[PDB]
Amino acid sequence: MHFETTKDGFTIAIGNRIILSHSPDKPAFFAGFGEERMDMYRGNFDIEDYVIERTALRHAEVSGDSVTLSSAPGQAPRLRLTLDGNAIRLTALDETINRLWLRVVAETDEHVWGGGEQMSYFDMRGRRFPLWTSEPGVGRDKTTEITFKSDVSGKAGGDYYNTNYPQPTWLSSRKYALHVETSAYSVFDFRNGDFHEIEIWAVPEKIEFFAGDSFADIVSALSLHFGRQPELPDWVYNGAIIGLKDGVNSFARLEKIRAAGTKVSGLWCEDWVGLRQTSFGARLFWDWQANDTRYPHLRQKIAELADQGIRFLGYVNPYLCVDGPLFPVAESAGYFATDVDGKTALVDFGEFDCGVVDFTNPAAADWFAAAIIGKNMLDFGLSGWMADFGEYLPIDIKLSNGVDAKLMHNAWPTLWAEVNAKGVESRGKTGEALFFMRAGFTGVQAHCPLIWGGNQSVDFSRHDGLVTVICGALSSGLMGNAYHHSDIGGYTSLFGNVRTAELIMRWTEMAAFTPVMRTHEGNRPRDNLQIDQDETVLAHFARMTAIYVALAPYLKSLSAEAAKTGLPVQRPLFLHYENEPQTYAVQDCYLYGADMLVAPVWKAGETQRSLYLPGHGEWVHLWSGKRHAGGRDITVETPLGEPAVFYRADSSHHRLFEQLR
Amino acid sequence: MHFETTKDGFTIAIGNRIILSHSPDKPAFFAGFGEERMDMYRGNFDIEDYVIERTALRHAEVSGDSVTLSSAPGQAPRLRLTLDGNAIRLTALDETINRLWLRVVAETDEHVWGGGEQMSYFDMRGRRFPLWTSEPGVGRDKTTEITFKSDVSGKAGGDYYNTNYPQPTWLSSRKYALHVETSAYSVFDFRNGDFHEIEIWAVPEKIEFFAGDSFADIVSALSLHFGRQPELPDWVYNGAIIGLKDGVNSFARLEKIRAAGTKVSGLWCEDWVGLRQTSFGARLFWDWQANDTRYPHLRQKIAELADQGIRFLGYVNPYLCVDGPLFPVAESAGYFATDVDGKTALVDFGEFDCGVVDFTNPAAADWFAAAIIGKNMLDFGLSGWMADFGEYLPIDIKLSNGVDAKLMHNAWPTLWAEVNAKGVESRGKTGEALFFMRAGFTGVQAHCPLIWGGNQSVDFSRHDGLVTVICGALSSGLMGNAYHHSDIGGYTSLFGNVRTAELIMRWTEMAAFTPVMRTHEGNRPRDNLQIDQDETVLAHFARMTAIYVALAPYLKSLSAEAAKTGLPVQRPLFLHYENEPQTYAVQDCYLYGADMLVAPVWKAGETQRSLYLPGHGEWVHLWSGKRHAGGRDITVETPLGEPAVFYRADSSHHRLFEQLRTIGL
Ligand SMILES: O=S(=O)(O)C[C@H]1O[C@H](OC[C@H](O)CO)[C@H](O)[C@@H](O)[C@@H]1O
Ligand SMILES: O=S(=O)(O)C[C@H]1O[C@H](OC[C@H](O)CO)[C@H](O)[C@@H](O)[C@@H]1O
Repeated sequence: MHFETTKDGFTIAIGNRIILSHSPDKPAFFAGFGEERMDMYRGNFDIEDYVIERTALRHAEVSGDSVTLSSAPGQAPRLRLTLDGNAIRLTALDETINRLWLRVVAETDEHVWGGGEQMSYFDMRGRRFPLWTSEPGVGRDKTTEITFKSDVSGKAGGDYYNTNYPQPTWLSSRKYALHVETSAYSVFDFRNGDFHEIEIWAVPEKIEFFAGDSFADIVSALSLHFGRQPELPDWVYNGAIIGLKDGVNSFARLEKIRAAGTKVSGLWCEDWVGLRQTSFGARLFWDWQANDTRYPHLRQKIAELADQGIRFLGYVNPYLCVDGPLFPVAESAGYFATDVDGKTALVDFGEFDCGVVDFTNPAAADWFAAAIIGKNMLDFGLSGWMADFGEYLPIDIKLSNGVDAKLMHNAWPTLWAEVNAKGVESRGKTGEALFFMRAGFTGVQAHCPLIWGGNQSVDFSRHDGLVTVICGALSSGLMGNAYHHSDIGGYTSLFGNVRTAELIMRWTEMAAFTPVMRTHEGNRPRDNLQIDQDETVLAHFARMTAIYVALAPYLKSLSAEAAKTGLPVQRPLFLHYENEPQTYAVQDCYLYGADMLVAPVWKAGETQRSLYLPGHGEWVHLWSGKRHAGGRDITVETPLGEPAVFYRADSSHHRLFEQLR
Repeated sequence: MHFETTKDGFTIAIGNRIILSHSPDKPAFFAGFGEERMDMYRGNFDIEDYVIERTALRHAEVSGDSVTLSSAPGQAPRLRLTLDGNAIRLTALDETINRLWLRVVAETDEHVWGGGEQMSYFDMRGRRFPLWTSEPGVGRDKTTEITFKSDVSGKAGGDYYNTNYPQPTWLSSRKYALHVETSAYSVFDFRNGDFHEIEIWAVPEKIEFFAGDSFADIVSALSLHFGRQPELPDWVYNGAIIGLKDGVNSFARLEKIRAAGTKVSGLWCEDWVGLRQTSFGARLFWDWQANDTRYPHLRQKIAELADQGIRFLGYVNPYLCVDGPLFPVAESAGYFATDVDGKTALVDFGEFDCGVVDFTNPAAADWFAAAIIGKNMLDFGLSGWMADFGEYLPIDIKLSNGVDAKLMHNAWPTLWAEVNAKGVESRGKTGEALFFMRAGFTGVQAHCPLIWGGNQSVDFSRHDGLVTVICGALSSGLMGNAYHHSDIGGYTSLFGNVRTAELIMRWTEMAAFTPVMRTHEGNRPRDNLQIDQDETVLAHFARMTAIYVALAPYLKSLSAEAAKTGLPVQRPLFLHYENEPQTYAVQDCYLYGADMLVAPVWKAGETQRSLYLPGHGEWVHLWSGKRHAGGRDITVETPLGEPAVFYRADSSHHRLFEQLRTIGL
């Protein structure tokens, strides 16, 4: 990075690219003080700042590699910048600053991607994105009835920026990435043509920069910095993970699914710990051991399924319910986050109370890894699980390490990911055991082998349906999470919103061209269509699993590529077509590796799909063999069973693709 | 008021009452800079500030009655304070400031009222109130389906703080009032226990203070400062103003209403200019002269009704539609507000586009007063009218006086009020012509003789129904508007929300204990029940008009009191019961003068009403004659016809009140 003087002040650049521009009249930094409200209701945050001071740091004193910044000439310095390689280090000289604003130079036509896993907008330009892990919202669009009803009944509607996995990292179309090293609340403000504004409710230790001649190279460098995932385990390629939460009846339903020719890698029973009925629906009993009442011979059933080549997966989250036998064990060992009066802090998760296992206490972290992940899950015979939640830390609780909950809230998913990874490592099962997370922050990449898109509504809505999965895959992919998947058919059934046959089949069509096909009965299983309950849906499902298994050699090559280069399995078109401006904001299509293009149908009643075909080569339609020229919009027939999928005519895997026809 | 120095800085007090407290660690003033967005859609504003600087003025140099304020010691001074009498004068020393924050000292249990005409919250403590005249919203509550559908279809839902009539004036339970002399956007922030914060998108010329031993005396002093209204004209006391927009059929409907025994002071036909029927509702043709197609005999019908003791009222607003014959007259004379390129600025009202008559051009203001108010209305025989709108000035339009639309937006209702008042004065009809306004700002009090509560939903909802009228009366009353009323049965019918018989009758019951009973067919007349269309509603309406006419001598005494002392007809209980803390936040009951207490039923299906009865005396239930002791909660039967109304047993008007029981029976 190059410091350079100008007429009125200075610039900081990486290569040809000016990043920071300071002058008294156009300052780069503003500093001040706020009093926030962050009220939590069931993982939804009502956040409002009261800004008491915001003051431009107009005056810069340069002393070599250090810049000292003050409000005005003669006034006491408030902030120090140090250029240290690819990083701007920041030191608060005024202890009272808890609000910092930083402007980075922007061009009018610049795109910015990342922000963690964004569900609504892939290109974030033109909008503001707070970065605070939470419930992402049901509906997530104030103009829909579902969002309105979620807001009225539970403050649960959310909005376009809410995510289980925020990250204060962006990739710019100017070919640099920026990372802020903080766990504090922060906002990316992309509303202004001439600058991006970062708000941080802290002075971060540093801001780190990555540059390169291609987007691919910057993503490689980001994945190396956050850490890469192991290759997918070989057993995943055997077919779909069937999600059932029907107790002993799960096994009879698995048999019916297999009898239709379905390729099955795994049975995933999140109710392995038993059910809890609430007004939300069929929830789980949060006590992390096999429930002999619900699954009386589970250890034997796991060994029986293993002899048929089918793994078994469960469910765990980092909270313990008050009415479970593990709660008093953990409370006696002092493993819970505490309230102001030193008592176990109880959080309302929705008509039941749970303690938060305090992962800042190393003994609590070690216990959860060894006793629950190790003994109760891996030694019991689980090959994997949903590793759920991580986003419910309220800011009014006290943690063993003495760090404010305001700073630990965003750190929680990364701590939770590490507990899972340590338990896996302790059994030598890294790269074989498959846990998947919906929550995240900086560093989850190093610990979690597979992200899932959390809870979608059971619909085709713009802001909470099928299409939001693709946005989540593309964003989280640029942040160095190579492997993304979703619940086939979505999760959230509320206010009479229920699945259709068409929704399940369209969702299956996308999932077959992702790393993992997994189903989910959802929050209200008996109110919603399941893959086994309609002959047409089941036959469609079986066929798509056969297509997934036939594509295994191609997916295995993409997983190898992800381990060697960091590039995600689901790629935005601009990553391989930099000179084509039409590819830069596309968020409902992805490149499945370099060689396939996928354009999922995300609306009810569509028989056709229009998409931009990139490049100067030919693309082959997977189902017909018909060739199409790159560099134009095209329309193809997409009846049920035949998603808009194309491969490069020059693909080394052409013989494999020709077979899936 | 006096400066007093302390260890670290200074205080400003009126008597025993600290108002401003400054120290470097706890400053009173913050200054900076913002870039606002204020996008208008049919009078609804989407407002968002981008605050670029907010900087505490930590350093004060005190020099007699004057203080100079800077960010820090040694830095260039930014603001000057001078105490001149009851006022703090402010001078910007830095030309770049367009944002000023001022903290005034508060106690944890302090109440604050005013803010103009507030429709949701009378006691504003605990919440923030932006002060920008607009459409007040349909539903005005983000948890209702009406608000949701209004937001989705037209960004039209609004919220608790939206009002046709904001005013940067408050009365404190600490017995002072504060007035900010500005027309800029401002916010009253009452969210903090220890201070009130005022935000202003300008440096105001001054902040004025009023202090007294009683709330009544502070209201008197505020009314003297803004200006008082004439007494109600004698003809109002003859009964209800019947609102009809049914053309020639209006007269046959008036006859059926009169045949039921209804006491009628006036026929109000807003469609006197013609009905613009759309798929969306029954709007008016915005060209301000009698329409010979709609009312072919209007001049003769006015003289016929006058011989029967019935006045005629119309409708006017300060905009002209492009397809009307007055538009070209005004365009040719240069009487319209202009866009950036100097062309006539057209504003979208929904189904039609209109020009804004530029009242900052004196010739345009004089033309409107002489040609429209004078010739087309008063000389045509109108005794009064709805003087509508005033809140739709967009901030991207250019005005003849060269003042930014950002400062003229809030001033518009007061300029519009003045045009109406000048036209009335030009015919010597001040105190006789009755025009009524929904929009307002500082000074509307001096010009407008009667406020109306604007458009309510046709419902009992908390944030847009019958109960919001009472909140509007109490707030606007403390601001020196002595006379308030509402459309009987509300206005806004959208999304299948339609009137019930019960809604009309409950609304009528309240209106009979207000200065003016007036009906309105609303935006969708044929979808909604009207007072003449149900035998039970009509009979109930006739009886309440007889009650109103019998109460005239009492209302006349309250109007005399309003002209002499400034006190509003509809008073908050705390104004006459200062030592009773239960009276301070009550906003669904009012004192109708000192001697009557009114507790309207504002919910469907209620047969009973509970209220706090104040004082150490006895109250008489109007309908039964049964006495009730002051100083406790009471529950009375409130069947249709018998609102919870009480009078003081010791009232000099007891003989009049005793008589209402028998009209009643
Ligand atoms: O019902 S439980 O809580 O026991 C289990 C579920 O927990 C998460 O969803 C819960 C919602 O976030 C509630 O607001 C997962 O996303 C889902 O797959 C899983 O079934
Ligand atoms: O239909 S018109 O617009 O020509 C006349 C009406 O104008 C106002 O209401 C209009 C709303 O504010 C629209 O948003 C008055 O309040 C109402 O009484 C009157 O009937």
